[PDB]
Amino acid sequence: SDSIIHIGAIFDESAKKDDEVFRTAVGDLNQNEEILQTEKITFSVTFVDGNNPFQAVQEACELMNQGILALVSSIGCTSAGSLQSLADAMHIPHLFIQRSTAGTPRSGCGLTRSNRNDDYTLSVRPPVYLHDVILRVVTEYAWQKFIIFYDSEYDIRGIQEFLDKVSQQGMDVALQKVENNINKMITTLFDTMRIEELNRYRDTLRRAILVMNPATAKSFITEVVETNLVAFDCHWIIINEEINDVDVQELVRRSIGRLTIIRQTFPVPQNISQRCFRGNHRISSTLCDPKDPFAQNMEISNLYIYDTVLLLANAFHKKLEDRKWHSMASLSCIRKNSKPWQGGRSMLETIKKGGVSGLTGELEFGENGGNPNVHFEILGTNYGGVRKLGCWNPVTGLNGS
Amino acid sequence: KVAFSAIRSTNHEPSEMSNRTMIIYFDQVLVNIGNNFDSERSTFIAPRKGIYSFNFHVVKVYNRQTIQVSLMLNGWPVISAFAGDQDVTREAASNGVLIQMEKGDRAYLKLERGNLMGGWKYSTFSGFLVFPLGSSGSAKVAFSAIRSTNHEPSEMTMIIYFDQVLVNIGNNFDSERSTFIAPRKGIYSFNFHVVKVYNRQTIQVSLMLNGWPVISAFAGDQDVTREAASNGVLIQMEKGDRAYLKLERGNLMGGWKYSTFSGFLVFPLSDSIIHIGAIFDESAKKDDEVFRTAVGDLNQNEEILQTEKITFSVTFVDGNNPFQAVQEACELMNQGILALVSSIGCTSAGSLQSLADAMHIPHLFIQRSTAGTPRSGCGLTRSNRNDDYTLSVRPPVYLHDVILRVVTEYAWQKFIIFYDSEYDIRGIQEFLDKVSQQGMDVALQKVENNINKMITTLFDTMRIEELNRYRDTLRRAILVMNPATAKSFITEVVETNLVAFDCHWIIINEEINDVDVQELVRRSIGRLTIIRQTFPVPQNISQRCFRGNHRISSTLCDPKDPFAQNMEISNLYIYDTVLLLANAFHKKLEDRKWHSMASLSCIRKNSKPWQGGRSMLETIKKGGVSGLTGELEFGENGGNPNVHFEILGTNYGGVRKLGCWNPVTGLNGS
Ligand SMILES: [Ca+2]
Ligand SMILES: [Ca+2]
Repeated sequence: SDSIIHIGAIFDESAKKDDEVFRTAVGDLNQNEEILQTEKITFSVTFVDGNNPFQAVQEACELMNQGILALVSSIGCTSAGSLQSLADAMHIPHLFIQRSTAGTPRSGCGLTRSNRNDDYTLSVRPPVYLHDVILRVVTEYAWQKFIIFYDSEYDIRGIQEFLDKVSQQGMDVALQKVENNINKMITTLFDTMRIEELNRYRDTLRRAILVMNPATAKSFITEVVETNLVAFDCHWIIINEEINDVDVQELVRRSIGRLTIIRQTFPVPQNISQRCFRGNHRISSTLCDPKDPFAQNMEISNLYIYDTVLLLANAFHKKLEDRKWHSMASLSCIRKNSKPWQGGRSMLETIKKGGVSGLTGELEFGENGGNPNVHFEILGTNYGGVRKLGCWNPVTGLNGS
Repeated sequence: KVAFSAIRSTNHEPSEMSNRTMIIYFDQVLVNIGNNFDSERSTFIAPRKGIYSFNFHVVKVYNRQTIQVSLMLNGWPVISAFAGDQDVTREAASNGVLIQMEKGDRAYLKLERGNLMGGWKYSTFSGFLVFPLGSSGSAKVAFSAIRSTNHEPSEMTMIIYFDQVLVNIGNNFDSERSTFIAPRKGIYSFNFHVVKVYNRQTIQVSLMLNGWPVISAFAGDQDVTREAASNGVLIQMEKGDRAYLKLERGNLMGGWKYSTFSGFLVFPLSDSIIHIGAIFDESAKKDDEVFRTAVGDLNQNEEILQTEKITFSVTFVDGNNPFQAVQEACELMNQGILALVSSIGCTSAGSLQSLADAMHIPHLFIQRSTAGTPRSGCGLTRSNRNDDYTLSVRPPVYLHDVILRVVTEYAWQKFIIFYDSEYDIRGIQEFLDKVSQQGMDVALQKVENNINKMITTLFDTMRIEELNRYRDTLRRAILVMNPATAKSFITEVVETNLVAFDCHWIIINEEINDVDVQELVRRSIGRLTIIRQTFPVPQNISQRCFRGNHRISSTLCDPKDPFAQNMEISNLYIYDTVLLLANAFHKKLEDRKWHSMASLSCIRKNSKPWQGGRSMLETIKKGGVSGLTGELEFGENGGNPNVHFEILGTNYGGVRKLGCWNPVTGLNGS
């Protein structure tokens, strides 16, 4: 058929959970009699190879031909720019949820905003503040010498500013990529390196920062511990937006010195019953029950996807309620003659000025089209068990020790 | 009044359907009186009983395979024609005949043998009603005879015999004597096609009018399997005048099967074969100039593409806009191209690479860096299960290997790396790993594009003890930046006494021209080492502007020329890329294995790839040319392996060559 409210979605082939949660969000909203009271949300989803930006563009174009009010994407940077540039050309509001590769910490995409042109892409996840946070924490601990370990997917441009600053303060900072198989890495090491090197190496590991996905960190921590490359006096920091409660418990278990864990956190209500509601809106218990295996295994992008669907629904609702609806249009991509959606500008403005309370806390956009809200918690344990040391956000800064 | 005329107006390859049905298609219809010709099916449906005339000319472009074209009447072949020469530019399968047709009878051309890879531009198919039957007029005279057998001649120097008579309205053609006797005064038309199977002898066939030759035709030259002596004419004949074919020269050993002889009473009394597309960043004006110069140079070269001119289409795009790149690339593919050349940054490379792979268009990618910043790898994901149509024309980025090797030679243990604001530090991630592994003390700093406020800020901001630490650190530095920023940066630090005579700085960038090098040395006051890419170019300044018989515009090869001295590296690669393609097309054409370009459609999940793409890609990929960069060629992984770096130095108190580096032999010299 053909509904009044139609949205498109492009997901990486790895984003099965994004798709499930996207559909759950639509489902939840359709049960909500207070939002879109006489209109059901319909959607079209396409999975693409996120390393294939033409396929992303191709499939996105097909959705626009069907006719959509907005495009939700959950993809890496490789295809983001193609989609962003398409969205701008077609005036289709584009809600972009950045996914990182293999749980590696995020680094900025560097999506070139449109100066003379209007930018139709909204960045749903907050800016990457990893470099700011890690610097602040390192400064608090008065470190002067330490090693930064990063996994094989991480984009070190994410810490270029960090490296500049530590150098400027005269610190001694080593860099090493950690191969995805730790066992052969460390075995190789002992064979390859001689004694005096390993002694130098051991000393260097007394203070380290891990910029990697928790799975690789787990294996890495264990292997160094078991091989006596660290000792009780060591202090390691792990930083990643995405480290779930199960990962945190396991990291602590595996470590034998002091460990500091820095991860993103989401303001979620007290009284476990009200966790699954936002006002009159009921959220599927599978997403909000933190005893649920799904909930404990959700990727961060999954939470943002829920709030994105939530945000759009409220945007459409307000537009409908105000009796200022502009219909979707069937667009054509590869036609240098083809025109943009005449409804796009007003829809974009409405979505852009929208705000909802969801699983991530507050989702909204600033004047620059990006979500400003983000919070980091800082966990610790000296061994001999984990507790909250402090919190960080980009406006108030560090709180606690 | 019934007549039709159709031509092939494009060089484009046959459709999937044409390959399956084998029916030769003609896209442009000049005449269609009565609309009895179905342009979609390329078939003529006879509207009434009568004698009809058909003529066809099927052109075989740079094809090695022999072809057989037959005129079909309701699924049965009437006349056939061959164009199986094995080393010829363009050859035609031509023949004609007069046949009787009933209402609803279907006439069309079928490709009984071979294929039309190279396309069949200029091929023609026309026909008309000579006169109807049943509807009466002594002005109805026509005959048509063919040789249906391979049998040797009957003790033939003599008259060419035709055993099978298809048409004989008026019974004026004596089949036994193969002679036409004009029944009345009028203008008569004659056409003949005599097929002479290579009997190691040339033949001359003449149309005779009362023992006198009117028109003549020749065959039997070359080693072509089946060749025809064809010609036609309109002549006035009187009653009892005799027209026939005589074999004036040679013999017909091997038979003359498929030979035709017909005649009747008239009344009684653009788009080129070689097209490439190009996508350039808006900043790439010099790439465009040099691209066009290369095409120009090749078109003057009589030894390459000797009978074919290269044409092209160029589009400029915002290289930070990958959709526009894809959009404009798609438009080029719709026009129809054999290859896509790009000169663009990494931002749009992946979109173009992925498009190329989808459409099977060979894609020759020339990486451009931003603002002369040193290159870092794009990280273009090669296709594993899929075939990768993108060829990387510039060599791999070896900056990290080279800088490490040089640093190792100087026994540095402590130094600072300076990089400009466009540089992608992933380029040195491996370098940083290794120096850390060897226990070195390495600082990193980005250099803002305005040095003056950077250093001024510094002195204000930093206190004494920091600046002393900072001064010490600058005694050994590496600059990973464009030369313009480096120039300004070197001067400002020198003038502000942040370095001294004992310092040693290294500058590394593929792209640093001779003017830049001289200026850097001038500005520096300690030891300076400059590492840049170099291109093996001949001695004797005269031979610099030639590669064999190929002449290069002096503006590119004269190193006193301002252009030459100002060329970006990408400019050189663009020249060699055009050069390489031309040789690839040449070899493919010469070998008579051409496959035509196709008009493709992008955003159509149904749309198919170019069927010619695989063979073209393989040919280009295995190509190699000598050009401005030295040798351009591709390895098994689809990338250019050739690269050379020179290492220049001066201790102050003037620059000289310290050594050379390449990735196979390694470092040479000190
Ligand atoms: Ca423990
Ligand atoms: Ca000097």
